[PDB]
Amino acid sequence: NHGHNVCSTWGNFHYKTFDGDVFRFPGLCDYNFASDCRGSYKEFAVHLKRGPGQAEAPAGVESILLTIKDDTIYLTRHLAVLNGAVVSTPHYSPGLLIEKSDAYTKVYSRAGLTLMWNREDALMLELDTKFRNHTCGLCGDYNGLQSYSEFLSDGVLFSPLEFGNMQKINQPDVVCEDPEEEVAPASCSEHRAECERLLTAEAFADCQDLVPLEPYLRACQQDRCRCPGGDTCVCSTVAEFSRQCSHAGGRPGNWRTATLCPKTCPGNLVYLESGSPCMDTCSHLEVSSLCEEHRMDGCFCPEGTVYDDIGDSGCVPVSQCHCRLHGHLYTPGQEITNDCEQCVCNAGRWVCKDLPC
Ligand SMILES: *[C@@H]1O[C@H](CO)[C@@H](O)[C@H](O)[C@H]1NC(C)=O
Ligand SMILES: [Cu+2]
Repeated sequence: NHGHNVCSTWGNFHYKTFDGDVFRFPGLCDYNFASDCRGSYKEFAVHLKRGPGQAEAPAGVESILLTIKDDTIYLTRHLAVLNGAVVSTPHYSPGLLIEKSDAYTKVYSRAGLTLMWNREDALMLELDTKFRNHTCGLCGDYNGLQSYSEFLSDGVLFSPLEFGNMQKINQPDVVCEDPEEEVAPASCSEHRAECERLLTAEAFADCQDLVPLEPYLRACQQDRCRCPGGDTCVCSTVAEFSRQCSHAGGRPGNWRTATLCPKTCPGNLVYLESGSPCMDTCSHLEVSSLCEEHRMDGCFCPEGTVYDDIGDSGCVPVSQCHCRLHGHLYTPGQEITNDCEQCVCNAGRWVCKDLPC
């Protein structure tokens, strides 16, 4: 019942600004995704390295670089690096939480910023309202007005290709070329039946009045003709419609089937288009007020088990949780000594009785 202000990218190079513009930009270089370029003190910058990837399939993301106040976060498909130091997840530090699920790597900042990446095509940034009118990059100016509704002095308009190219971050001594102006961009108009059939299904009943349907249709027509092999692209776009509903306070239903884009989780994890934002985990770090936010898609543990974010052994009973200290894993039962307390790993927590010093 309470939404967020999100900019996102997914699938075959689709982008969505804070203000709701959806465009395609197929650049393969490093870009300014979103920045506090108007702050008197710059509070954040998010850079998106696309890298090379496979055509006629959703586009890859090589890495993400986050700067927030005095902290630097570098994310890849396998790495999480904090101020140059490789870190284990979950990682908690002052007003910054990095955590890794099977569905998403997520970054949470007390500076007014949350970031979620599925470690493939789909990336998404929620910002606090205090950053209205403050932002640069592919995500727009966050000012409450759309491309179609606007133009600048001297009749300056930016096509999606040159707006994207303007955000390129050049690396000394590395060559990376913009994409070439696309020859005859055919506006695939003959698949609208199937696409609208999909974004109107009973599963998006709640979403029809929360998320504007027209931008996602045209992106869905684009998918059906630029990605003619299979359904990989057009299901990124239906997933994104689902995601936009959830981030706007709504509850999409389960729209996937055995033939209509199956999605399964490892082990005994359950895929839900909309589950709790807060599950118990072996680390027990998910206790902040983020538990009061809207529901989201992902992989969830069956009742009676907790997600083992410490020893990566799936959904376990809490009594079988690993503990962690100074980079080392511990089994339930093992005991450790610091000073005047000896601590035992119990149910994923370090329970400590005091001793004489
Ligand atoms: C942001 O900018 C728009 C257009 O310039 C303006 O209408 C709006 O009041 C601004 N928001 C603020 C100052 O919070
Ligand atoms: Cu949200």
